[PDB]
Amino acid sequence: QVTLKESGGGLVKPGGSLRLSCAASGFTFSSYSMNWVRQAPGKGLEWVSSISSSSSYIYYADSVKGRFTISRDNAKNSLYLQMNSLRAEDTAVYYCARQVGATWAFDIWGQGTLVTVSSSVLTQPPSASGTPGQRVTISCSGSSSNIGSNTVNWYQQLPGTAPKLLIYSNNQRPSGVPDRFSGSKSGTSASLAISGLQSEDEADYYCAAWDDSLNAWVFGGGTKLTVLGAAAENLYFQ
Repeated sequence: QVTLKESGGGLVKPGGSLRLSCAASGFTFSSYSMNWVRQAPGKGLEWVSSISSSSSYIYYADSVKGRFTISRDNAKNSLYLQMNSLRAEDTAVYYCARQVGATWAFDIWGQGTLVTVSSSVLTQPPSASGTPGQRVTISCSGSSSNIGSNTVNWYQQLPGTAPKLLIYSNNQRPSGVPDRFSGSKSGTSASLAISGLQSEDEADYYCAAWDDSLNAWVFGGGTKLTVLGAAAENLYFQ
């Protein structure tokens, strides 16, 4: 059973500190780069930090540089995030995610831990909709330094759950993702097409790519896909 389990969240006053932990089980933890990704309510996924398998290479989002420190203890199968100078804007569910070596896709996500602090470079449409059976395509616009230099990943987030990897390496599907989902990339843009739309596809979809100029991951703001009513099969005139 390959799992990630976060802990350490809670209610903290602005300016306070908190240390998060993420316990890995069911795989060789020391073989993988690891990430922290957070999300505020009704907002998009925001990448926070990553650390290489042997800790040599660390990266931070500009929003947290100097305040947060990532670390790991391979002997304890644990990832950590020491958070200092917390602000209301840091309130979010914090997820840890495992990164695949060859593709950089975040293939396993934890369940999240809630941090409450109280007393997007990629462009995606905020909304998309279709009726069951229609094909819906959503785009993700970037630039030379991100989509123009690296592969695109897509994540599906069913309402109130952790994201899951949907597409990696621009157009590849992990096991379990149906062939109704397909990814494409052209120039500095990418798209996700969902053929034969089903009610179960109602979710938020996020594109992500590494940005060579920022030395950080960039996530799109997310597209909320609504699956509308089936639409009249039978009409009547009198």
